[PDB]
Amino acid sequence: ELETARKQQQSLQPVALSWEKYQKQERQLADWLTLESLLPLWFAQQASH
Repeated sequence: ELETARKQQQSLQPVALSWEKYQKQERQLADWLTLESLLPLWFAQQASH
């Protein structure tokens, strides 16, 4: 029983790491999508100046 518990823990370890990696990529993509949406205003202000 203990060995099966440890085996299950070991098997589930990579899932958490990959989930964290996916969250990292998702939030990075969200930030860069926000930049894509905000791009016109920055250049508009610079052009105005």
